[PDB]
Order: sequence, then C-alpha cells, then structure tokens
Amino acid sequence: APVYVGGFLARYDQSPDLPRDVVEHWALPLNINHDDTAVVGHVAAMQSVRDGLFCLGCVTSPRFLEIVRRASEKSELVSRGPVSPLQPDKVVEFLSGSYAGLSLSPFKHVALCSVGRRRGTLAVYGRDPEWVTQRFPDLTAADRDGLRAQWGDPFRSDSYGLLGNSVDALYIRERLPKLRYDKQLVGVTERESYVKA
Amino acid sequence: VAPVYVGGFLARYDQSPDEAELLLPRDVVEHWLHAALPLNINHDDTAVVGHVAAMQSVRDGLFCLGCVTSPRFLEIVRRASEKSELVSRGPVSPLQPDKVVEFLSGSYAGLSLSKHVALCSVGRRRGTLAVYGRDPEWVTQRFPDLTAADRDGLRAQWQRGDPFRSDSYGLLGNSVDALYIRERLPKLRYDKQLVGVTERESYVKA
Repeated sequence: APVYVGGFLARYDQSPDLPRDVVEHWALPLNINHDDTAVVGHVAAMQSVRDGLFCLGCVTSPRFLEIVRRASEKSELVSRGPVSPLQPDKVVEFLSGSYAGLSLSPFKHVALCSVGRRRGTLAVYGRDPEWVTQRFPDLTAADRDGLRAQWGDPFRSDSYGLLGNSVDALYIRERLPKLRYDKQLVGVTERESYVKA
Repeated sequence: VAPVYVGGFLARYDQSPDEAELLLPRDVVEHWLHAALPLNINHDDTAVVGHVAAMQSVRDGLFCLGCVTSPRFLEIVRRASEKSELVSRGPVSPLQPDKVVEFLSGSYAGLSLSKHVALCSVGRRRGTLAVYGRDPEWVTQRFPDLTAADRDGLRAQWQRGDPFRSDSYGLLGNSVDALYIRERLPKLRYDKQLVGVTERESYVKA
C-alpha cells in the first residue's frame, strides 16, 4: 500500500556552506537518490512555513514497494521492530532506515536518500499523511491545514540498482551524526516515529 | 566475474578484547590446527559463497585465505556494482579497475570466524580487515606481517553445485543493517592500520 514521507527540504534557520524569498517565490516526481530511472511517486504538498519549506510526498510504485517488501524480510534492523506501542511496519521501517533524508533538486524533483546534504532534511514515513505531518512540532494547524488541502508504474530500476546504492551510503562520512542532528533540529524522535537513527 | 580471493586475519594475537566471547587464544587455535569451511555472507547459512582455502596460525594471528566461487552471488554483485558511485570512482593508481572486487571490498570489508568464516561489513574482532583480489598470491602480499615462510605455508594449502541459496533482496536487507553499525568506519580504519594494508596498494575503500 502507499507510504507517505514528509520533512523539510530546507530550513530557513540554517546557513552553512534557498532563502525564503527565492523559495516562497518559485507534481514533482519523487525518485531514489536522484536517479531518473528510480521514480517512486510524487510530491503531494509543499508548504513554505516559518522554519522552512516542508513537503509531503507519496510512494506509490508497486514494483519498488515489492522489492522493499522482500528486502525488509531479511533485515535484523526491521526485525528488531519499532518502539511499542508503535505498530511494527516492515516496509515503513526499512524505508526509514535506508532513505532517512530528503533532497530537493519548487524545482525538478525531490529525492529520497540516506542523508540530505542540507541539514534539517530528515524524512518521516507513515501510512497516513496526517500522522506524518504530526511528527513535526514546528507545524501549526494552519500549516497542517494548508498542506492538508494539497494532499503506469514509473520505477524503471531494480534491487541490484538499490543494492549498489546502499554500498555508497556506507561511505558517507558523518551520516549518523548528521541524522541525529537533523532529528533534533526538526523535533522528531526515535520514540514517537519510525526513525531508526 | 571469475573467482575472487579474500584473505585477512580472523584474529590478532596482539589484541585483547573486553568481551570474553571474542577471546581466541593462540593455544586454542594452534591446537585445532594440529588436531574446507564454507565461506558465507554475514553468517547466513543460505548465503554460502565459497570456501576457506588456507588457514595459518602465524605470529600475529590466525590468517585465512578463501575463494568466492558462486556464479549466482558474483552476478548479483556484478550488476549491483554497475550502479555504485563508490566503485565508479575506481581504485588508486596504478591499480586496474575491478568492479566486482571493488564492490566486495566496499561492502564486506571484514571477516568473522564462527563452523565457518563470514564475510561482513566489519568484524567484531579488531584486525579482521578483508582484502580481495584476483590472485591469492597478490592478496597474501598486502599483509606485511607475513613472512615468505608464512606465504609458502599457505600457498601449499590452497594449491592442494552453486551453494548460494539467497538473492539480491537478502543482500539488500543486509546492507541496511550495516548502515546502523556504530563506529563501522573508524573500526575499519583501525583494522587497516593494525594489519598493515593500505588503500594505496589494495582495493580497500576504508
């Protein structure tokens, strides 16, 4: 069944080395790690809120979700389940573990990836778009209202392509520290959601 | 594709572990080595990819050489390596780009004894870095602690259907798990320095 993913594509409060002006001023396909052959759904809602540009998208691709379903069966991480009462959900848990970040490149597309280059880009997956938008404390009911108004198979890749992808991720320096920072920056916690990092 | 050799220490005698179950005393080893094993992926009995070819109890530890033969496993790895930026960046000069070897080095960078020897992302025992190569001689030569006598003793061992009952989904489910191994990279870099190997002369990604 479909899985929703939401999170900030950018945070107005982080500089480093997409201001609200350019942004608020500027549907989109949802793909895996910027691969045009790995489109898994589309962005459903995009809201320029106080602390950043928030987005909600849905993973629809049956092909992709089947690959993910099989793979999740052979994962100790997902077998280790969630944090009860949280209902154990294999596909959501695998996706949370693998593609824990969001990358926007509104513009061209949104990519699900292991960690986003921009901080604050944690991805939260859930079966209900309402539930998802609720993990983020920075969203007001007005924000949640604006996004709520907004909210064949395009996947041309396979398990080998996803596997070749996983190895690259193993060598992303600082990935876990980054995810934990993102997780605290945006207000979500391993306890309320399906976040693995 | 073509068999790939893997060699490295399954244990290092100079490393004392805080965890007793990780203790592999020389005496214990030497013994068994006075009085073959399948090579699998991450301890999964359905993912056997070859066999251990040579096991030598040397000065600094128990060294082993095995070979990955499974055509099925090597095909999965071949396809997967095509879609890896890590492997696309290639090895250090002047090594010859080798996709299957480079993917394996990246993914299963460590060894683990347990009945069998397991290829995994990082071993629990330190010093367990896995070095892959197309030639068993080349492999054994990445390790500076080995004497020609050691090399001559292993050489004699190695000198003298498809067992892989898993698939790419199972390997993919495994990769995720590795993403969450804490300290993995620091560990591999320690292992790499402990054992003497260098990215400059091997296909080691860490």
